[PDB]
Amino acid sequence: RPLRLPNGPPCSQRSKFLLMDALKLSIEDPEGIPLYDAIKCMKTFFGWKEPNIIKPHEKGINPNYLLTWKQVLAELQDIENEEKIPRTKNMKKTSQLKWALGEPEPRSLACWIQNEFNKACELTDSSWVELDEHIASMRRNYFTAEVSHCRATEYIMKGVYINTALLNASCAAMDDFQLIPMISKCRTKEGRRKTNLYGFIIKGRSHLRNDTDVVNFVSMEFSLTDPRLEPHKWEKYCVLEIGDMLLRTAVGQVSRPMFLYVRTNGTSKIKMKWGMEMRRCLLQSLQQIESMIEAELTKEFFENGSIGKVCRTLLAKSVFNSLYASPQLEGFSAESRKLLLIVQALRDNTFDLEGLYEAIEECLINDPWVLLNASWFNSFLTH
Repeated sequence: RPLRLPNGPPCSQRSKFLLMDALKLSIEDPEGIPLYDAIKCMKTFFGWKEPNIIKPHEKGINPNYLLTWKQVLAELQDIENEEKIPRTKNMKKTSQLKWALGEPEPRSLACWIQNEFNKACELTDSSWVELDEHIASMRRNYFTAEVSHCRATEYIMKGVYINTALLNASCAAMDDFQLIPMISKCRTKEGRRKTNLYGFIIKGRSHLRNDTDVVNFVSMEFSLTDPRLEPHKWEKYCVLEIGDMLLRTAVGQVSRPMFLYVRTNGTSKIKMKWGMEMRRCLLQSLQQIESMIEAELTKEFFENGSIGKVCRTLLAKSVFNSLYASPQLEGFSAESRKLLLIVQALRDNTFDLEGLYEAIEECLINDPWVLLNASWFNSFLTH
């Protein structure tokens, strides 16, 4: 029997930062202080204009999201009028920030999450990580050659950076609404080092005494994605239009609007610690590959369907497990693992299985990643 997926409106984005829809402002061969870098990145864009709301947050105070972005711009203009750029910027505690910083309906699967996953498996033009017995050695280098440019690896480094920055600011600046650039770094195909700005978050108060204590934040992320194409994906966001980008195409130059995706969010101490640990995804998926290799001859696997895609696909699954971590995901994977073994055991053809299905399917509510894996599971069943 196939798994029963819930009915309801399309599921919506719930990651801590944009994935496929992200947009970088970058500077090449920059130099180390986040705020400094962020400003220089901002200055590379000249299409800025008066911001306006173009897709409202249905459940939020929309003017507050717009005032917040205007405030970020204003305080950035201030710290450029200062003699020396400060090491960090604590935002004025305005009414819009105080509100923004806070001071289960079933959903159907929509195609955007499979699309996200597909994007995560792809190669990018940039290298996102450098290579840090001898049989175990050759494997680490070949594997790394295959995933260092992978988009999922960008997500890892992006996630490590923002969780490190947020966790540190949470400890060092507990009562400040600190402004925190979202940054990553990479190397181009020609070897040039590049610094990337995705946007900003602003932290709320953060006396994180326990691992489960939550710090609130508001995230502000650049994008060229028009949210009106997939409104359901963006139910948690206010989207602003903030500039115009002149884009060079083989058809000519095209003007496209730049958007800012804004939402309020929160994360706990322990999720941030896991966030800092996302490079484990590289190791964890390398081990799965070695398990396949040690079932037979290392040079043969990586020199001779294709090994590159298998690496990147395992990495993306691992990365997406981290990005979309949840009790439901843990419930689904632990339980569906049991059904799989039982079904696979029928290569030979607590009582019944009615109980097992209930355990699996009650994990299937509204989480897009869990729902997608369910859809994958059904394909495995229906074959």
